[PDB]
Amino acid sequence: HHVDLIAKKRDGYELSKEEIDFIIRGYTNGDIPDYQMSAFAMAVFFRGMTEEETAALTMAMVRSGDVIDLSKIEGMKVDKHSTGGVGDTTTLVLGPLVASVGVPVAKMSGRGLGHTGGTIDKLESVPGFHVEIDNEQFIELVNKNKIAIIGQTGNLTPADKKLYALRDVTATVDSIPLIASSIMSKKIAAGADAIVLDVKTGAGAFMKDFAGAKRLATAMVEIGKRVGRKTMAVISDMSQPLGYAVGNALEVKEAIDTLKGKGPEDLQELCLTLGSYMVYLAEKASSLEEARALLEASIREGKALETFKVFLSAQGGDASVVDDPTKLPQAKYRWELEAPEDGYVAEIVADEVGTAAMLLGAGRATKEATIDLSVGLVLHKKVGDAVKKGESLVTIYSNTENIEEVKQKLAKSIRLSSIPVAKPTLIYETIS
Amino acid sequence: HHVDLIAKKRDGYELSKEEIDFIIRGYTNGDIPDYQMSAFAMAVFFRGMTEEETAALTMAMVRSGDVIDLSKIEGMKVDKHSTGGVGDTTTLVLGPLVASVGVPVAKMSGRGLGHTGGTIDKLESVPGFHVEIDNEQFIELVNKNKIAIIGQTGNLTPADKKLYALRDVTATVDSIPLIASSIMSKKIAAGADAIVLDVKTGAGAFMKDFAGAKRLATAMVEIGKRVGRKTMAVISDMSQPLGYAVGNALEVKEAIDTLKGKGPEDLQELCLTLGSYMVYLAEKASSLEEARALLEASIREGKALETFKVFLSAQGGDASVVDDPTKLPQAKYRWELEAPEDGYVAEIVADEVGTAAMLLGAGRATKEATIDLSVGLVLHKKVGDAVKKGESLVTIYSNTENIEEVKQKLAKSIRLSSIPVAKPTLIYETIS
Ligand SMILES: O=c1ccn([C@@H]2O[C@H](CO)[C@@H](O)[C@H]2O)c(=O)[nH]1
Ligand SMILES: O=c1ccn([C@@H]2O[C@H](CO)[C@@H](O)[C@H]2O)c(=O)[nH]1
Repeated sequence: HHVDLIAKKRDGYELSKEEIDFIIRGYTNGDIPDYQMSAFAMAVFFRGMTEEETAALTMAMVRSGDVIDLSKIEGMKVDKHSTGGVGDTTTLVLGPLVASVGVPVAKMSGRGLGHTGGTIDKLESVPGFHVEIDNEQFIELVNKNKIAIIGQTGNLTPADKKLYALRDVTATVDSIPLIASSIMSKKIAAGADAIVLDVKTGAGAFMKDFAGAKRLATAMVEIGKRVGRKTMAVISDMSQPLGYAVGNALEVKEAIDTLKGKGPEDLQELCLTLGSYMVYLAEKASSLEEARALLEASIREGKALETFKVFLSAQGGDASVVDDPTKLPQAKYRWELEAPEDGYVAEIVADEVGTAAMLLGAGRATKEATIDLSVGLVLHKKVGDAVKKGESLVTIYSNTENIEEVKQKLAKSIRLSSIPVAKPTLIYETIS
Repeated sequence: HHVDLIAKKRDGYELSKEEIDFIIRGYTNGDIPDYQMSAFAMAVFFRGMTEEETAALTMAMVRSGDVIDLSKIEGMKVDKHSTGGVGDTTTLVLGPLVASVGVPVAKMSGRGLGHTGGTIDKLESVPGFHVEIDNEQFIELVNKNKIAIIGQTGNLTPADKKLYALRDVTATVDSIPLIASSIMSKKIAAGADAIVLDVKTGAGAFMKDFAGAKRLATAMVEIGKRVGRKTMAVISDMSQPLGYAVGNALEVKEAIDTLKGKGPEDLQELCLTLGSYMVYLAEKASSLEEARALLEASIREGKALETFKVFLSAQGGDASVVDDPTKLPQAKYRWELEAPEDGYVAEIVADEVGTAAMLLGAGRATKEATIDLSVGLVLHKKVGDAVKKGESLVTIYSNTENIEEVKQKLAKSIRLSSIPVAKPTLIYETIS
């Protein structure tokens, strides 16, 4: 009786590969009912899984569906995953950036239900840009330009879709082996040969303390070691929002700034770090140092920006947004939230900035909502900055003037100290 | 969202009475699906419940259905519950025994799926005895004779029926608060004013170590303290089968022996102990010592036996079985299992004797099977007894001669040492 599988995990014993395969296959097909799977997931929450178990679980979820074939795209396929957070524009920058030095970027994604738009929602800020190409045109564009984007249509990791939904309604999301296997299985099924992970830490991150962030990163790197997909993880800071802009059109404008070498310092450093790992793992550089140098040169010489222009134009977008960002959707109203006193920024509560952006309408809440891509916010002070009373802490971009609740949430989220504060560490450590 | 209730328990926090009531009511009615209840039960398995939580859970399960009204039966209603085990004939003896000194025994029970027949299955060994009376005749007989038996028909603790079934298929049976609340809720819903518990310990018991037996007993006594139903628990030994007979007709014959003061010593001592507590709690004696003396006198003077005769006759049975046990169903075959060597009985593996009785057909396996009430076994040596090679260790009563598997299981279950062995302790301790 299937109950034995639950009992075994409950008692702290390691499931075999055969048992993990059996339970995932039966749950996927309906042989194992949801109430047994949820008891099993709670037992995992308390007793965990070994590295061998976690890798077996990852591959059982990969095998539950289809695997995207990228063999006709020349080169190693390296993919990036972040748990993300408020202001994380890295995906918009990293594509053109690494593609400009020869790393093929075969980007597949789907419209999310998150706190901002997904990559597709954001890129659709660009007039004329649309992602409705078939797989052949996708392959062609990647081999020609080294970058393209398509909407995910494959039946990937159906077992993960099902199990993550169940976890979400049974208080079993917060389990390192379940999180690690979910994320990695999705990247492997999408055809990654190698994987770069940005694991966030701090109050704005998925894992709310550094130890947990490190354990998650380690778990995913070990999965990759065992399934033959080299994986490297950077642990980076989300104690405050990244960069300045939170939104859709606003984050595209900031990404354009960053590709020109004049973006926020934190986003620039993060994109250079993640991208150096992507370039090295893709074997388009002989070392991380060489990869970093190539990306700094591509930025300063304008090649990453030209790559972005090629990418936009190839799928219908008006690349002139790079010269004239006013062609992105513009907000009807702008408001300056003034500082109430002199001081130094000691904290920006990332979760609350995210909530403020959501209240303005920058994110999706129902499976399909239409999003006003013009709205959001641009922070002007980050942790460590000096502030004078009356100085603008943030600009609020809205489609109406009825934003008192947004003003109050943002004012409360920006914490000042009367004495100077140090910059937090951005890049904590690399796990490989 | 109901998920919060799961998360709270998962994180180790105490649910309030309101929350326990809400979750039980919603699960009972279907508002809370099985996969959330099973995640909750697994969280309880790991994090447990306080005494207040466990009492709230007990009463929420009582309130989920009907409560039997015994107010027309005069006197305090005291009920007994045992987790039971191989050879436990106490329920057959205790009824007539305590009724003979004025304790009203309003016995309600239903046919079980256990390793022997239930009380009703066993009593139906008596020719003509049937339990098909309505509640009025039941009340009348208890007030006249101080004892009667009826088949449970009330919709009692539907929430417990549902949750125990779920626990059985999710590896969440083995949880002290869940076990304690299940047992006590059933006894409270049946109308007990006071409760005597026989919590077994040892390899033949529900709790497989003494510490756990003691924790379960303590948990149930505390429930009773908080819900206003005085509860006392005896921890007793099931390291070996109780008494000699395992079966149906065979255990009735042994119960008759015990009521005459010539039964097995262990069963006599257990019935005197449990019954003294029942008599005292029913306020039919001023102290446990007086209660014990009254029961010893009732046995030696033949009054408990006459009470059994009244009980049998009042519901159709041929009371002459008390003088002539051959009127109970007789087995077609008897086999003596001889000892293979000289020695001393060091162990009788209770679970395996139970399995042997089941193989002979003494128990039910499908919801409704017809049971041959004649079959089973009579042990002739208990732990501590001296044995000679060739002496009968047990008599096997069967309806065919094809019992090689029974012989082998019983031979392996009776363990001999070459040097003398002490009698185990029968009564470990009383919790109140
Ligand atoms: O079990 C998990 C947890 C997180 N995520 C990823 O992490 C994001 C949240 O940090 C999600 O939207 C998803 O992309 C998963 O895929 N699976
Ligand atoms: O959760 C539980 C566990 C045990 N029991 C009782 O204990 C017996 C097994 O020891 C069962 O048949 C039943 O009567 C319950 O009622 N509920």
